[PDB]
Amino acid sequence: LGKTEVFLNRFALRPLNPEELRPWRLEVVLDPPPGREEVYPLLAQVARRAGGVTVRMGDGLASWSPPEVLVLEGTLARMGQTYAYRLYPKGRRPLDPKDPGERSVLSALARRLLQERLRRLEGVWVEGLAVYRREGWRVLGGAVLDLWVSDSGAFLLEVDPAYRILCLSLPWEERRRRTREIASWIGRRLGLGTPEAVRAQAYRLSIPKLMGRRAVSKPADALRVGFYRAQETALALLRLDGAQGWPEFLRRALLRAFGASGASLRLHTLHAHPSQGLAFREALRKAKEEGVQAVLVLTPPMAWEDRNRLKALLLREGLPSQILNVPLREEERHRWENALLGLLAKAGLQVVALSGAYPAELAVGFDAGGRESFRFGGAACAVGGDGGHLLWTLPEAQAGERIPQEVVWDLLEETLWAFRRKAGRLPSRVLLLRNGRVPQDEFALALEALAREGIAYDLVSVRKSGGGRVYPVQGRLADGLYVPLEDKTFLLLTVHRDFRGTPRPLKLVHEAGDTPLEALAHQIFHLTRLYPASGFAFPRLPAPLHLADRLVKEVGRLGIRHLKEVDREKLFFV
Amino acid sequence: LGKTEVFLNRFALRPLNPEELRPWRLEVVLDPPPGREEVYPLLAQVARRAGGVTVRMGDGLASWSPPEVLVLEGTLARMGQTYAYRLYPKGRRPLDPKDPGERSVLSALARRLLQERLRRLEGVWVEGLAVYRREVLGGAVLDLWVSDSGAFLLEVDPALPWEERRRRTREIASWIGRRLGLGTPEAVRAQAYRLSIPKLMGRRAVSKPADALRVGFYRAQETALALLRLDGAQGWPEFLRRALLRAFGASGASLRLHTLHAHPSQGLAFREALRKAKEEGVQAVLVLTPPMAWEDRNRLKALLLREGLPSQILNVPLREEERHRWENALLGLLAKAGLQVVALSGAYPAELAVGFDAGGRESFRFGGAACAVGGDGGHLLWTLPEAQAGERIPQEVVWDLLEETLWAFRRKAGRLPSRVLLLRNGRVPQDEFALALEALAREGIAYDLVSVRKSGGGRVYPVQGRLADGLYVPLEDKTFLLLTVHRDFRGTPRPLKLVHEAGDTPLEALAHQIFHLTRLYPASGFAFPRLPAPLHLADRLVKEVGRLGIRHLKEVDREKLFFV
DNA sequence: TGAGGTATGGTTGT
DNA sequence: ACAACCTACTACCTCG
DNA sequence: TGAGGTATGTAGGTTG
DNA sequence: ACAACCTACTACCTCG
Ligand SMILES: [Mg+2]
Ligand SMILES: [Mg+2]
Repeated sequence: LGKTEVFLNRFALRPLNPEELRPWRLEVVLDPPPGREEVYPLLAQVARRAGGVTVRMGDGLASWSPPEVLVLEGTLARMGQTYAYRLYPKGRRPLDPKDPGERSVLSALARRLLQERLRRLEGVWVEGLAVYRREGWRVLGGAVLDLWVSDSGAFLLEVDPAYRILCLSLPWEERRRRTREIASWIGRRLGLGTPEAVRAQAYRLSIPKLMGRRAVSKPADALRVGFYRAQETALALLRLDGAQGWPEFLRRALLRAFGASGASLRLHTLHAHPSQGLAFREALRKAKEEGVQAVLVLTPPMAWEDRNRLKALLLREGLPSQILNVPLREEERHRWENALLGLLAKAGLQVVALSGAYPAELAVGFDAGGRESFRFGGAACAVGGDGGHLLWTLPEAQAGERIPQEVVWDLLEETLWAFRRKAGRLPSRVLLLRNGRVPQDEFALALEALAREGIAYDLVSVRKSGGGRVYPVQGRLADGLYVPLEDKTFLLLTVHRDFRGTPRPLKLVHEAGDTPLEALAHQIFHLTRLYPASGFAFPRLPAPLHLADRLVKEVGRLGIRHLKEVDREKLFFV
Repeated sequence: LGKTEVFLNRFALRPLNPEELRPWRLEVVLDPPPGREEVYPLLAQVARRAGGVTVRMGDGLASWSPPEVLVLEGTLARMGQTYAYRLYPKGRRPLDPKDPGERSVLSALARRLLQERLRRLEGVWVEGLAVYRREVLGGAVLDLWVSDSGAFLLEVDPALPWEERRRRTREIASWIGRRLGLGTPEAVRAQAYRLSIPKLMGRRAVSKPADALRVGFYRAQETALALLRLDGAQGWPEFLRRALLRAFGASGASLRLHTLHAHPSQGLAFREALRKAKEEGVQAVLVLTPPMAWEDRNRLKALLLREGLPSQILNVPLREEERHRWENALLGLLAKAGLQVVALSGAYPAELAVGFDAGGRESFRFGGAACAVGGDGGHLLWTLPEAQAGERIPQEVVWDLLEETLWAFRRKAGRLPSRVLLLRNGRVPQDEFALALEALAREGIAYDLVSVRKSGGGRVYPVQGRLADGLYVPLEDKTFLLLTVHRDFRGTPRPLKLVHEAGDTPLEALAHQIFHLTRLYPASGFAFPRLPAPLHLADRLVKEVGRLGIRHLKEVDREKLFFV
């Protein structure tokens, strides 16, 4: 617990001058007139050809450059069709930084000023908003930049160091220094004053409590102390390498885990090979009939297509599988212990759970996956307060990133129904998580149905980009940092390792609900530690979202047609 | 068989003159030169703007008009952008109607000639290839192509009792032929074969599937059905209860009828009652409701489905004398509960038949399969569809769906089928079945691939007497028409057009099994579908999944025909 | 939703 | 473009 | 396919 | 357009 302070990778520069607060307003006339759907990009294009610092404002243009130095008359080309533009100055409109509407226009002007000013910088490498400065192959050093306006009417610089390959992670502290050096170097050159780094109040969240059969510090420990909830299991081994039976150290480790858990284990061997064709599927069917819940596949590294085909084939017989490549030595403990954890999660075992109290006893994550011209919208959930159960539900095919209102609700209803099957009652409050942005009204129906059903809720948008960066004012950088920014918007540093590079905090937006922000940050931060198939490192995303992202990715890869007979408690996609 | 003869709605006109056989070739020069996506359509626009009777041929142009009366130099506004074209005549090339490529060009020229010559008729109503001759207005749709014996061929279809349509077809054929200077049209005859009448079975022989309600079902098992009333009324209407009871008495199977005392208006508590019902054994639900809006219907269906309960809707008000409607609803209910209402009796080359279709009307589709297992079609099954970008079903998807129907046969019969009949709705895209075809060969399963096109088959009229269904008309090698269904009061029939894509089963045997398969469909009591049951089921499967979503089907048995 | 076929904006492929 | 298929809704009439 | 995040560079998408 | 998110593969290092 505790208040503390951090720097963001943003820097206050000079106040907008009186001039800039009243940008020049210009109307645009185009011949011929564009259709209703094509005009906005066209206005933007006009904004560029006019030159100087000019952006679209409403249906027209705003410029910080007087109209005499703009190119008021000229020509454009879009989708084959050629247009002729003329810009008529129409006085200047006083823009106030408080009216977030106006500020947005000022920030657009600010970015254009920055990009533009940077193009005129001598002996430096500029690409859009990137600048490279420090070294027939070469390493280039620099930063990605941004410029907007604070509501008190001053320039804000976001700076983040970056490299350029022309022919790579940075310790956090180094990145912080280079961030400052580059912020001043550019502010002094740009003519925007001396940069002063922005501070924010940060709060240190309580360390979450992870439980196997007993307390653990990492999920891999459940292999020695026992699982959070063990039950009678049967696992099968499929060897693609022509070898023996179970490697003894794998056997001994599984037996040890189950003995500590107080549950019984049956180990099977599949004496079949997929090159047998349909006979192979018969063996699977039999294996399944005999109780096998998941399969460990020992194989030389497989090509993606073979891997996918194999997974899909077992899946079609209701058998999740965990691959572990050979050659395999006993000393490669991390790899094979992670494999083992994978197998157990795919068998429907609860390896770890959290201890502690949280606002919501059901947490659900929503994502969309697939790289083709259609996506899958899907959900994964953590049931009970402890996250005592991890489930997935069948995805749905959709046109794009938006998940249809009815689909969101249906998925949600399945997870609620899972809670009701597992606890005998409805949850009093649910935590709804969305990977990335929530499209307008996407959750409207669902939200209404929960209300109707007497279930309290919170909606939280979780963005993996856009949060910027956070550095301690003093001391070492630790994860579990909560940084409230504006109202209902906050950063959350969930994971950090000194060797990984510099952390990227999540950016969260509280979209609906009245749970205090700090509480949401507490439960989400804690949720990152629930993921069972990573032994030694916690995911950045809370387990519902991490699982959901993996779910839609695997379904995107294998297809949805194989999942009919796969239990929703078996996490086949880890 | 009995051999016989039919007219097609095609008419032989004059042989191509020695001049039409050596069309002029022209080279096209465009400025600027187009990217890959714009060149073929751009040549087509140039073909039209040159005028006369000109078409794309290869990378250039062919005209039956000399270059001197074409607009050899001009411009093309395309996507508002702009190309300048010049055509350079490069002598003529002889074309021969026997090559099928060089011929494809002659037919293209023929269609253009037809369309062009029709525009220049006065005072009739022309729309592309359609003309309307007095009376709204009445007329015909026309086509022109080239036969391999190198003669023009006219398709004419008024745009009716079949006899009327035939008459009008003849009238319009001659009226057009002389007027267009193509000579006197003489209608084409084709040898047609009369297929054996399929033998449908319930508990015993039936002529229609609805008869299984009186004589008993092909295979009955102990069933439980539930009733959901959205109308605020009683219990089971008595006539429905008697009819069901009667059907199961005849079948020798026991029936248990339940009532759901829940309303969907109770939200989740309603889902609980569903779950409870399903545990107790309910297999399907009959829903008595006032007519529902599409969304409410979809939502309701999907909700029951999510608890693994297929549903049959029957609208109130309902009167006992509306026997067709409610008997059909009853047949639906039973198919959705997994009963085999009817099966065929006979010997077919393939003891597994599988249909493939794609559905959905959005930017993506669902590729799905439905099957008839056993030589009698003793089982009808669906498989979980897959999301895909367009009409093409991916090779691996085709094979996976197929493997599930094989596996259904293996679970039912305890062995692999000796030969399968693979049916594709619409055309088969290039190598769509290649992987599946190879897999079957590696498993020692014999196969046939048949493309089934609902349009393109044209029309068939008897030379003499009344028109009856189950007409097989071979055309070229491997292609054939199949008249599967007809009634007088529906209008003139539309033969299916079928292409034997892979396999060595004789065409007549394919036609036999396919024709017979049209009678297997259990949910239509009084009228057989045009498509054979595996394709009809499959078409309906991808339609319903395109409507509800695929997310509801995980707990729904693949023997329960929820989409009928 | 009762069912059937006959009537009147999209995908493949060159 | 365009050839040749297709999607899915509608109304009509009648009940293999 | 061992797992995580952090990095570049692909090659590029959806929402509004 | 473009702003601001995102998809999914890759290599690196190390093992809460
Ligand atoms: Mg994995
Ligand atoms: Mg029905």
